Amino acid sequence: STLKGALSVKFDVKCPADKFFSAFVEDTNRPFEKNGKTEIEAVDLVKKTMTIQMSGSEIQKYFKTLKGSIAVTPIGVGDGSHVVWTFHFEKVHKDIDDPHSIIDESVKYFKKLDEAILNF
Amino acid sequence: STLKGALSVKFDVKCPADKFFSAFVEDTNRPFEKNGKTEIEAVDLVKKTMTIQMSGSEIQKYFKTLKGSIAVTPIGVGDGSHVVWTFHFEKVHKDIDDPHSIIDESVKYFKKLDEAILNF
Repeated sequence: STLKGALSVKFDVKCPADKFFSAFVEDTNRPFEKNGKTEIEAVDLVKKTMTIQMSGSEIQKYFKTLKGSIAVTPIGVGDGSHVVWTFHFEKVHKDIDDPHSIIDESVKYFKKLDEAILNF
Repeated sequence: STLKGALSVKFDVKCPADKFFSAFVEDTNRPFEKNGKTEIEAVDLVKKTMTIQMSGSEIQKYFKTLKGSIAVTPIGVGDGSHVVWTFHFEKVHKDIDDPHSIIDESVKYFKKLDEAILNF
């Protein structure tokens, strides 16, 4: 297919994994755009994994289907967490860019989430 | 009402709160009895609160409605957690005892949950 693909980023956060992952799961109660909808397709609160389907009038200008999967794992003990965040997508048509901009924005979102819960 | 009431216990566990609460939410995927059904009525992954309705052949010999509510709160900074566990119920008839045996069993369940996941 020229339309289906995925893009994934791995980066580290200061927060312990269970706290970071729970905070994220809870924050998905807020749609990511005005007209948006987020549906949990898979979730494991012990493995700290989740896949969500995201939709909305804006995101669908670019992707017929957008899913996001997270996996959060402890680095050590009081050392913070590794985060893997993956977009799985089908583009509207083949000249849509891979979601580099949006995934960089997802990283910023996650880093702000980390700072929010670390300092609260 | 002669049938409606609640019974609540507060006790401490050694697990940190997010890890403990998440392990519990995840464990509700297993029914609590062979013919049991658990439904999540409310859940907050940041406040570490949840209400579940429990039904099944056994339960409904005693209660028309049995719900259970947890709140998990940090004691300090690695010092473990306070757990409040409440049964809200309507008895099948006025002569049914308040769920003392049942709740003491919940407490045992929760302390074994604590040891299981602390040591993993």
